[PDB]
Amino acid sequence: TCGLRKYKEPQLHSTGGLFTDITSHPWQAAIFAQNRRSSGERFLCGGILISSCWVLTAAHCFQESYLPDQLKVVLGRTYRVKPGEEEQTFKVKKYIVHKEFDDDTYNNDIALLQLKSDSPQCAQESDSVRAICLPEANLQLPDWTECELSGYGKHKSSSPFYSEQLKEGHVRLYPSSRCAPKFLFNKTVTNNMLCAGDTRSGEIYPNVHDACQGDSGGPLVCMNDNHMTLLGIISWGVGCGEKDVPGVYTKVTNYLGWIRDNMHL
Ligand SMILES: *C[C@@](*)(O)[C@H](CCCNC(N)=[NH2+])NC(=O)CNC(=O)[C@@H](N)CCC(=O)O
Repeated sequence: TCGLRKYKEPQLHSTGGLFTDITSHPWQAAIFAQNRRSSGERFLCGGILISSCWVLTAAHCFQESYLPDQLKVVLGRTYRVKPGEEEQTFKVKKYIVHKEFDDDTYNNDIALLQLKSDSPQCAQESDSVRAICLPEANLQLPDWTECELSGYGKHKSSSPFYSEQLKEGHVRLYPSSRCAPKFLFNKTVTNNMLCAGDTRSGEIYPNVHDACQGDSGGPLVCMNDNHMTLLGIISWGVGCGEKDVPGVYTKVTNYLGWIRDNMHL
């Protein structure tokens, strides 16, 4: 029953963006770290629940080499920092950062998190917690297809604050011809990357829907065969919501092999 969700209508707001209930994105996860000693818990990234005890994310979310006990993963929370009514918190048993992750070019920006629970069933499905469907390796959706993204990250590139509530963004798959350095300010684009951005330009709002800092590891889901299918993991981008500049994402179909292995099967 992956890819299902009781979609509720997002509240639009000031920036022209959207705020939404966790029910519309049950696969979304919030990862926190605790560098030890004491003194707070910092928001690290977002994550995607692919199965009851596994979570996908961006390799670059792990700058400071953390230890499993430090990392905490909460699911089923709408507000980044308030405790959710049906939230579910777990702890990392072990996390895997893609061996060939290039900090310089964000290539292979992908990492797994094995949860830890006293039962072979960690996350318990509910209207607020539910896995996303992994695409088959043959899945290549048509250019310009409409997808979605979610996260609790920043709203504008230059903002010291992360979002206080779950964001919902609407973007479209850019064609390959438009996903090159020439468009991404001469920045490097690889075969493991995929561009997606909001094409609704001009309108009142200066910024278009897009993921920003703090969203990394979050999903880029597109409906396929009546089920939300995971298509990319929020990796990088030059700025945030700049009109006509697509966001770069990790091409999940390139990593089904890597996942299948590092994930116990
Ligand atoms: C780590 C992760 O949360 C962020 C997500 C930003 C997503 N951006 C877009 N447009 N969807 N990932 C990174 O920050 C990876 N590094 C970068 O994106 C740098 N290019 C940041 C430079 C800048 O802020 O302009």
